[PDB]
Amino acid sequence: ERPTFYRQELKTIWEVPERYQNLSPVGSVCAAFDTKTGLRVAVKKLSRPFQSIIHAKRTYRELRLLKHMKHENVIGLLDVFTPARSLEEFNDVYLVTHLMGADLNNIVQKLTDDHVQFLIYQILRGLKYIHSADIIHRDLKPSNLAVNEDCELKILDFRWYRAPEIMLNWMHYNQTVDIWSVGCIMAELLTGRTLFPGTDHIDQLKLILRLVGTPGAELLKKISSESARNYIQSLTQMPKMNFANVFIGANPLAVDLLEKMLVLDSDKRITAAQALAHAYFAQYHDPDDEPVADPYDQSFESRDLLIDEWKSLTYDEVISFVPP
Repeated sequence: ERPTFYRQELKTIWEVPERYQNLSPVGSVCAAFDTKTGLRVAVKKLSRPFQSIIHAKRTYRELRLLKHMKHENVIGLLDVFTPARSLEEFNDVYLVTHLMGADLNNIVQKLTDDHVQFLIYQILRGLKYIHSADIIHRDLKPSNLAVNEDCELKILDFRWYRAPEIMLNWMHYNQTVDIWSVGCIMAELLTGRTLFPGTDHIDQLKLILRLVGTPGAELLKKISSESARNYIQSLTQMPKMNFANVFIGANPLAVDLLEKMLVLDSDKRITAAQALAHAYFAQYHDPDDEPVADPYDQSFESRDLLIDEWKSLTYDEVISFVPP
């Protein structure tokens, strides 16, 4: 049976099941109390969800993704509703997720090594799942990582932390773009400072290469553009620094892990699954409690449909939603 909804203004009018109380603003988002569960939640009212073909497809994309994610370290979907009673009336979409405490920016007085391990382990646990569904986050950074009091972490959403190959539009990449990002995050947790605080994309790459070294003949062989090759090999040859002397006093196993994540060639970069079995995580790792995802069907991405069809497909997804 359909809940009872009530209506309220806070620019626009919000129409939500009565189980959600004390909406205070934070599309646009309100913090809410979910009376059914006692949880504090975030209710997002999508703005303009079907204004165009692009809006519609993005609406469908976000809803499908959030429905797929079912993992402790990844934001999932608590509820999705519409005030509409039919496809005819369907104009509004609300998403309900866990209201998350801080993010990792708020946390950045250093963190102990034990606590760095705990945070990074959880990110890698979430990333192993996301990547096992063939999804690449692409923009992992402190503001996309929320923690509660217990300091339990969830990945949300989906340029100091971007892999150089994602930064530079290179088609030679894989899911370990996210692993570069984790390396930058982990480093900043150990030292209190941004690893690569570039001013523009050039300054950023110069800071990266200063630490990792200019590409070696082997990586140069994977570069298909002559102007790109000529560009690279014209730069002054930086040799790979030793990380120990950049992360002084850090746990030697953290430093070793950093050297494996912060590798320019992504075919050689450590993966989320490999990183979880690294000794640095010995107190937290458990290979029977690092679950993987169902395969995630992104064929919709290649389709060009009418507005009314993306709208209908979205409505289908609302209707079939099953809560946790």
